[PDB]
Amino acid sequence: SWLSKLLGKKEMRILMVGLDAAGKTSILYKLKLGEIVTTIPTIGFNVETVEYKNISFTVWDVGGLWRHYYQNTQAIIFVVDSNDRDRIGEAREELMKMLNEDEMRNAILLVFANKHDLPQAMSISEVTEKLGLQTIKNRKWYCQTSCATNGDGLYEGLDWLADNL
Amino acid sequence: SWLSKLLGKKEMRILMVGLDAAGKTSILYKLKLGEIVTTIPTIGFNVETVEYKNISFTVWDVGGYYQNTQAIIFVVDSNDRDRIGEAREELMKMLNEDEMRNAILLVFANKHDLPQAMSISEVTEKLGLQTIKNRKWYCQTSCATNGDGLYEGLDWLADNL
Ligand SMILES: Nc1nc2c(ncn2[C@@H]2O[C@H](COP(=O)(O)OP(=O)(O)O)[C@@H](O)[C@H]2O)c(=O)[nH]1
Ligand SMILES: Nc1nc2c(ncn2[C@@H]2O[C@H](COP(=O)(O)OP(=O)(O)O)[C@@H](O)[C@H]2O)c(=O)[nH]1
Ligand SMILES: [Mg+2]
Ligand SMILES: [Mg+2]
Repeated sequence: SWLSKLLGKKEMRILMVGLDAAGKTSILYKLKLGEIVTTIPTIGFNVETVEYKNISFTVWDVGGLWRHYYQNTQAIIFVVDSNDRDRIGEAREELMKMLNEDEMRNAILLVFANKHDLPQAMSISEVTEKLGLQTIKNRKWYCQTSCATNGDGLYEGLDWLADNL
Repeated sequence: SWLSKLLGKKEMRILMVGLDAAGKTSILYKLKLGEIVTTIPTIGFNVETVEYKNISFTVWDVGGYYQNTQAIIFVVDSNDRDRIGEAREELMKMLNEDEMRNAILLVFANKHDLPQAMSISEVTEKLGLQTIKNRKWYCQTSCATNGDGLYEGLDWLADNL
């Protein structure tokens, strides 16, 4: 479904970021679009890439030069650990910084509220409020619950992304 | 060349482990042997792999694939005094595994560039390396940022297989 709408001749660049241990690597792997490749453009800055035909997913941790990899980004996936209540405030701050990058002003926002399987995970209502998504203007956004370990939610989120480019 | 020595017909499997943040991914990248590939064979277990001709490095974090292993590289953060005991415990666990009794051991005392780093004698001591019998081992200081020490360590590894 989403694969159909994303594939083509023109490069499709997706940025997936979030705090460490949000589940970003696990998501890449569960997509099955090919090998996860790690590069280190500078020491301490680990970048994971999955490239399949015209589609690129670029992943790194935030909250710990970036502007280079923002070129022609069409979507931001922001992954949050729904169970990490102590760092939701940090996640909000890093998301908002991403969102005032002019280079990516026309990128749509998909939020994965990940680790939905966990007994004290925040609800999608809670995650949406605490990330301040309602405050977003002039950008399409969606927040989608996910479990990156069984893959629940991932295709639903990507389907929305593909439909709204 | 440490590379030319490892090269040949016979498979050469190296296992590189250590605590998270020890410097293992940085070391792999510095080796320039090929793309680093991540797999997740089981939930929560991230494995990084570099394969070049007959040589494969397999990397994962311990703390917090043993068949035909010719060498174990253990990477320790020389500047992390609070966790070297945990590094010792995980190293000793691995060296007790039957499947790998025949593997030689290279220890990289990494992050040697940092001004407060433990000296090699102290790393050696706090890892209990001297207590290891019936295994060839070597401790080498390294800096993964600029490659200091890496070639020296790998050359010892290639020589002593
Ligand atoms: N329970 C649960 N654990 C998850 C989920 N997604 C990731 N994890 C675990 O959280 C840890 C961090 O995952 P990882 O993908 O490496 O996060 P990254 O640092 O953002 O790339 C790993 O142990 C994962 O197995 C999830 O949806 N549910
Ligand atoms: N100062 C210094 N920092 C290092 C060295 N090796 C790695 N690092 C840093 O330590 C952190 C963790 O290294 P990484 O390769 O990701 O460790 P891994 O978790 O064992 O794969 C990164 O911020 C690196 O920049 C080193 O030799 N010296
Ligand atoms: Mg990751
Ligand atoms: Mg690593």
